[PDB]
Amino acid sequence: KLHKEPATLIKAIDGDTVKLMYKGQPMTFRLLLVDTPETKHPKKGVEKYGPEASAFTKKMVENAKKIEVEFDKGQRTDKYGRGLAYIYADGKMVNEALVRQGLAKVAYVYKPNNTHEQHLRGKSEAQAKKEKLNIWS
Ligand SMILES: Cc1cn([C@H]2C[C@H](OP(=O)(O)O)[C@@H](COP(=O)(O)O)O2)c(=O)[nH]c1=O
Ligand SMILES: [Ca+2]
Repeated sequence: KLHKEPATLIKAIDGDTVKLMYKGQPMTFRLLLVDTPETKHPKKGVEKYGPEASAFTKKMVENAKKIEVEFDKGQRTDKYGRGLAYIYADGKMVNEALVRQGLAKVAYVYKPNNTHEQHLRGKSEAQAKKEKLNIWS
């Protein structure tokens, strides 16, 4: 029952937050189930691998032919008005790619928006951990 819908990139902001045109409306999207390191907020500062995660997401969405968003089963926006979705760049989930590279942690799992939680934890993050990649080094 989850389905992918088209969207158009407006601009990548950091590793886990991107602005997209979705159904004619400009919106900020925040990637479900992950957290890339901080690059903007003063209380946190530039966290290690924050710049790298931002560069990674920007490259991925900017070089994509097709961007798709897939909402989960619960809330579609968070308290800041950001769309909560799994985002796909030519069919590759950016959320998963970041976790697989050790550039993001599985975080903020709020049910019922947890459909891909087991794959992201058990496969992608577990593998990044085993390889000691980037945040896991
Ligand atoms: C990913 C995600 C984040 N959030 C909220 C939790 C955090 O709130 P707080 O600002 O109160 O800590 C914040 C983390 O996002 P950032 O990583 O963009 O800061 O966004 C949700 O409410 N739902 C989600 O699914
Ligand atoms: Ca973040």
